[PDB]
Amino acid sequence: WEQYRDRVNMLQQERIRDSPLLQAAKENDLRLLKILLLNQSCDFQQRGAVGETALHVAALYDNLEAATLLMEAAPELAKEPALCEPFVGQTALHIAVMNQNLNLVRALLARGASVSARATGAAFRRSPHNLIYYGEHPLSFAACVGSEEIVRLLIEHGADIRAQDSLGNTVLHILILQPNKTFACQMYNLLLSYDEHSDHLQSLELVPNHQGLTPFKLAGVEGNTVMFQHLMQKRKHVQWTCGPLTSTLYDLTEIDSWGEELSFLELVVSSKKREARQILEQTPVKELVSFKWKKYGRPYFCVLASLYILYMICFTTCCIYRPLKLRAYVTHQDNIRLVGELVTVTGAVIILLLEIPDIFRVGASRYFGQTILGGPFHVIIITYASLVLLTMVMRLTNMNGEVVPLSFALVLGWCSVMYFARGFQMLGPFTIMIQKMIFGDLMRFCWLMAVVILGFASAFHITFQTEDPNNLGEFSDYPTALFSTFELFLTIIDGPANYSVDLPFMYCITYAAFAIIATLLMLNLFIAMMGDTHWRVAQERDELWRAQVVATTVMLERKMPRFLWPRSGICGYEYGLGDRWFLRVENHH
Amino acid sequence: WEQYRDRVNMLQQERIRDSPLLQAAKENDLRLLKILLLNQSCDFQQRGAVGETALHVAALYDNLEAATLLMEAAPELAKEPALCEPFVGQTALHIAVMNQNLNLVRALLARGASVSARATGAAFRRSPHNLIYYGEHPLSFAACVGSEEIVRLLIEHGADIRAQDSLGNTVLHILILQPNKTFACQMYNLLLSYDEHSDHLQSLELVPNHQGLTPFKLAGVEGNTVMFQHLMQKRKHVQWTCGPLTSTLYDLTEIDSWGEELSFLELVVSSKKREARQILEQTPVKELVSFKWKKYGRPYFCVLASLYILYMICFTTCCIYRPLKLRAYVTHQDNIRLVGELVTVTGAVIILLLEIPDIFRVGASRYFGQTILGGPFHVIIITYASLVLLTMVMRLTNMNGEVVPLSFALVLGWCSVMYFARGFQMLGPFTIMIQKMIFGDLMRFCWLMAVVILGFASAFHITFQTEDPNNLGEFSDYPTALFSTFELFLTIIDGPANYSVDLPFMYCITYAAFAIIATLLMLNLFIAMMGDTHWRVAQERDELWRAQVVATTVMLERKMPRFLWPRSGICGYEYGLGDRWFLRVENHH
Ligand SMILES: Clc1ccc(CO[C@@H](Cn2ccnc2)c2ccc(Cl)cc2Cl)cc1
Ligand SMILES: Clc1ccc(CO[C@@H](Cn2ccnc2)c2ccc(Cl)cc2Cl)cc1
Repeated sequence: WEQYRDRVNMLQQERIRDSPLLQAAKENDLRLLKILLLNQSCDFQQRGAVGETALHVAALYDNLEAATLLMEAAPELAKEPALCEPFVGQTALHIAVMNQNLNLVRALLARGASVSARATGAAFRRSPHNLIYYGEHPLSFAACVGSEEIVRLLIEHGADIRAQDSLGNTVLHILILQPNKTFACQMYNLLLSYDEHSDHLQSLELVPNHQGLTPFKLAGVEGNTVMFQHLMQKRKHVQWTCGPLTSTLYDLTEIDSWGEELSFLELVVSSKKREARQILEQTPVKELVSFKWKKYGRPYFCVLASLYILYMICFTTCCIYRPLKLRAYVTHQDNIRLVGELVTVTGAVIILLLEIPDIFRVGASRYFGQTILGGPFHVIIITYASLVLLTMVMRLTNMNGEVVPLSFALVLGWCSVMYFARGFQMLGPFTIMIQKMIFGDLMRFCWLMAVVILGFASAFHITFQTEDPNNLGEFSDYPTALFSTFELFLTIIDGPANYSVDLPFMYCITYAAFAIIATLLMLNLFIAMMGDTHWRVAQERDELWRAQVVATTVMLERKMPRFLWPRSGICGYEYGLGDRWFLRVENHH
Repeated sequence: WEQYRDRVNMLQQERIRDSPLLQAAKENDLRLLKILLLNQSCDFQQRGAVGETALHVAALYDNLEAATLLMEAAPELAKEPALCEPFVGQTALHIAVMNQNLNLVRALLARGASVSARATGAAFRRSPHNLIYYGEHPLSFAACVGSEEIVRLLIEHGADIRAQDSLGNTVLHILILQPNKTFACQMYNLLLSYDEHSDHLQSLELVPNHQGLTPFKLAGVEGNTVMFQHLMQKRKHVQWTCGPLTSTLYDLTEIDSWGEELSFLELVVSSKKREARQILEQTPVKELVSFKWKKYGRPYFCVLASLYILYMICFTTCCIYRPLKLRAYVTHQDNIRLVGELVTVTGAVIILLLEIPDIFRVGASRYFGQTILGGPFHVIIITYASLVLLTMVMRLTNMNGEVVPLSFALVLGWCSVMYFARGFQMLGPFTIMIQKMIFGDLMRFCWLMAVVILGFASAFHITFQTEDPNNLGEFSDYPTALFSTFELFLTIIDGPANYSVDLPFMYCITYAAFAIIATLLMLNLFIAMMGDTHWRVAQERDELWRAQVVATTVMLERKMPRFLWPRSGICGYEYGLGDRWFLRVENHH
């Protein structure tokens, strides 16, 4: 409802026009402005629908002569907030900081000011239908514009740093949502120099938000990479540099696991934003995960695939015997016939026993089953789990059949094995493009192919009913006619033909008209097919391939036993360095 | 095991931290550094796990004030090598040459030095898990950094040139592995000016390595082409230049054959490195091999192809008669029936008689059967040789049949003729792309097409077994069902259909679901097919085409008789120039 906000904006700009006693500061009046304030007691009594006063329009643009003489009439006129609903609690300076007019700040500070007044306006929250998000306190509004010395001023009158908004946002992590670099790189250093000077206890960069998240990792998953670059020079310590060779060490007390089950490895694959895929760019991450996948990833990722592919060939093989009397069992083959599914019942309970907790860890299917990188393949994993139970609902009431839902389930079940097809030296990006464009361009012609075939079917059905179903027998009745022309569009079976004394009149030219559409429309599927790989997604299938490896190793580390996983790097102990657990990669120029 | 090297590196950097009596040179201490050396006899006794002493950290970066006063305490402290296993035998200056600090070399040379101490460190050999390879002697370490005058210094104290390492590497050919050009172009001249001054006898550029190879050809097959450019100006001699026309002569006493069976023509097609294909770039090679292929190559490359294509049509034709009694031979047709394979037995012994010596010339199949440019086609040449022998194992025990291995062999045998399909005016790069991408992208869908068809087959088999095999008869049993759906995916034969009183329920919608996968997945093979030729290998199929010609002429020259091959160029004799055998190409500006 942006037009609901647009209801109240133009009310003020001619309400100041209506009453002729207050708007003269907006249009730089001097001589008549010095007349109206002394003859009447009408200085403070002018309030708009917002709660508007004479200083906010004087700081709309800088009215230097307007804010000069009104302190003689009312010096307390600045310290009143606004009262309307979209601008609840917002005062005089709150517009006079984003103007970056340093000649304006000498007046209203020494003549009565209060920096602790926060700005709780309704147009100030983070929202998709609101453009800017600049924070709560005017220190944050000074930090957003990127001015170096006016932010010098308000600190020198007892400014607080640790104050947040109603949704827990401090002064620091509002920089990483804003895309500019050239002012956020320099302002970060001298503002972090003005700490408590007892910095490790009640740390200002370790205090969580209202969600409870350490504000450095917001920059990690929203991926403004220059902060991820710039904080790594505070942790750097050189060891030896010899010519074009140098050494470096890697501190990863935050890049770890068991951090109260809120590590960023859980959450870098959780974002739905497109820039966030390339956070694997710099050396603290990429050579770490490349060692973690080479040392423990590949020699364990294949053995469960082996024990799965021999699981399902056994369940496939044992189900080629189950119809036995459809056209009470004690024989010799009945023992292996029994254990063939007595294995798969305790093998089929585990596929829900391991796949319900990651469902209620997320909380909803709307944040589980949409990710391309996490994998939409779970929709067949969940329906493989129910068939076995259903297979058992038949043997309490003894209904006939119940191998036809098995027929409809076993193919999809067998198709499930290709989710571990990504872990090889190859074959990864081949299965990514198909899942990328089933949703993309297979959807198009499936809404146009069903709508074109049934008119063909009705035109074919209305003609051959004047003759017998014995001479041709292909187009008999309504259900098989649409099926016959639907599969006849795909040039699978040859068109029907007979040569006798009976011959239909209309069928030939409409068959040619069907062929003149089947010779180009099925091939116009191929051009919408082809237009994606050439320029559209040619770069997409490799970065997703190098992101599924960190996805599957973070998903696999949090389920397997501790015995199979130590943490990488070096020990650090026997050396008086503390519990910091460094790491080396070697760089060359 | 790079982490095994990483076990011992950080031990030193805080062991110097632990003992407070030796590390003060590393952190530029002056006043307290002058105290600890006189009160104790503790100057030489500090040794680390490497064998570390006080001068190596003083030459880590340049500690000018540290290496000033320790010669008053121990001037012999520089001439001790290291003792640990990864740094066996490496002394003080060995780090003080790669710093290129010319103010440092005035101290430790005149106060006791020895340039003959080689550096036998374990991190100094050529290895894939080690980054740099800079040589053995500090002359080579001076040559690698590319400094012009500090290499002036150590020559002036009796430096040797002809010394090598344990694997035979002199000072010269360590330049061609390093990719830089702008310092290797100028340093090569004045260092070659400092020869023995009796240069042709015991020549420094003709001394072989430990493998026994003349070090100029390392630059040929590793292909740093600027050395191949720069040495050709020492052999140049102008004759006449008239306007935009000039003449030049070509000395090829090294570009020849019979050079103790170790010519570079054998070995330019042997490398597995990608830059090495474009060594056909400059005029001593390209116009030479273009004359060798035009004069003798094409009028001889076709006649053996003719005598091969009439060989195998005769062997094909004679084998359409051999089953004679499967549903002792003296007739009139038995004479030509006998000689039809009496020709091919002595024609089939030669295909192994000529193709075992190039096997044990290489030594293993791992360096024979992998080359794309040499040709992986030998795998059918080796299996054509065994069928004939097998055909003869039947006629000692008289077993029934043995025309079915002939059936399985004759097609592949007939497919062998296209290895000489490269020698024409055309048709070369057409057969290169297919062999390039059988290994490339035919491998992908062959691991996904077999895994998808058998679930379809089991779903088709589980339904039709409730009915008779008489009404349809297509899906009868397990072995033919997978075969039937495997060839039915390829839209070769039409799908089965019948119209009677019996009609299956589940088959129609799963047939439509098979068709909705067969209409896009077989075409998603074509996009992985298409993505290679457009930008991926469009440049590859012509340079390989102009490299197979030098491959086949060097392979053909070393097998055919001398009568059919003289060497190209001009004679040189009747003229007092010596046995040098020049060549002319003409150049235009
Ligand atoms: Cl009735 C019927 C059921 C399933 C399929 C084909 O399987 C679908 C599964 N699927 C998708 C949406 N609803 C089920 C599939 C999905 C993803 C990939 Cl990568 C590959 C495949 Cl084969 C065809 C007909
Ligand atoms: Cl059982 C069977 C045997 C052979 C073929 C086809 O021949 C293969 C030979 N080949 C390759 C790997 N093992 C044998 C071939 C290889 C290279 C090229 Cl350029 C062209 C071809 Cl046709 C098909 C089935």
